[PDB]
Amino acid sequence: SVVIVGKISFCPKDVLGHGAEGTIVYRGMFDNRDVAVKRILPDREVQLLRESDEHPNVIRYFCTEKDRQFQYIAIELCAATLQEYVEQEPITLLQQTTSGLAHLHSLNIVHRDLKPHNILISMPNAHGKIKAMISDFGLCKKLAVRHSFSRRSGVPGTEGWIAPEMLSCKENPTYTVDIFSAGCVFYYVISEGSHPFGKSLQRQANILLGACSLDCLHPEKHEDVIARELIEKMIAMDPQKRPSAKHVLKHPFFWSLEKQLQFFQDVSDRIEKESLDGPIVKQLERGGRAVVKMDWRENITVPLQTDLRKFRTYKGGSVRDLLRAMRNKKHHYRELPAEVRETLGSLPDDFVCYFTSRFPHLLAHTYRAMELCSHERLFQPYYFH
Repeated sequence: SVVIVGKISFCPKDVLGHGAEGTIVYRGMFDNRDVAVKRILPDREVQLLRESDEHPNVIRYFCTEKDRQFQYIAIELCAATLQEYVEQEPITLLQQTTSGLAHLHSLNIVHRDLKPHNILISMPNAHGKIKAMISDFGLCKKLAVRHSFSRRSGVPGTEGWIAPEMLSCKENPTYTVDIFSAGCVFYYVISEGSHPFGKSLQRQANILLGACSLDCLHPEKHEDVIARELIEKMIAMDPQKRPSAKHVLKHPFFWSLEKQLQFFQDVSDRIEKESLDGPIVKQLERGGRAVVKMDWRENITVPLQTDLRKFRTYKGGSVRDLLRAMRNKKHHYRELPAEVRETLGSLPDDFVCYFTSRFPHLLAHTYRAMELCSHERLFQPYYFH
């Protein structure tokens, strides 16, 4: 069978999925191109889609057609959904989803339903590159010229992905409802299918109670510490403690190894020579010696330990002095003894991993302590203000 409405051609046997309120999406043709065809029952969600579709990570819109009962919306055809992708890069997909989410928020649009099933994996482009993309704007809302929106409409969203302030308080929900859903999506991808609040049955109840567990993030593993620090943020019960999508984009969770090492360099250069009694260095050392293991000279390889004795000025209980050791061995790296270059580098990638692996809380601790400088132009790459 074949249905032709205007320029839109689709075979009713081909169904990508079923929406809500009789919404069905088909695989179809528009202007001799493979497309998805969304048959709805009638405007808001279309114009919001049309408005935000210029972003690479937002689904592209082509045409709308109408017959007696239905409106037909031709949109970009994708390969799959993020949910079914979890069955065999993940961080790039999350970054792409967040960038698309940040584009919506910059237009004063709240998605209000976010999950793995809503996120789509694009078909490969001319270069064979694949990207995550936001779709299903049906529940979207554009805020008034108000930074919040009322609950008058209902409880939009899918069970277990809904932020707690939606189901319960004086404060109206705001863009951070999507940040909560995104945080659950972040863990869903990292955990390879597990959810912060666990089983679907009790999932939404545990959200209302604020009971969450991350069992896949090791406390002593660097990659997991950064992911936990970000993901514990954004799912926080208190919505005003959640970061904006732009804040999430700046987080070290997305940093390459060069950016991490450059952050450590700029921090070390920023705090030397500051006053050890001053706010900056006091903030950096406050939680120290737990991150440092309380002597970091004993926790490092001996070839570097015997190369650090050139200065008694290095104090094993100081985070600052640990960052100064890293700064110095990076700048002098090529001149170091081959044993010290091999036990450390190569630069930048294996060099920064030598430390972060031995000091898993170093990057996370330093990142939070250095927010006092977040306004300064030196740290603007690493923070959002």
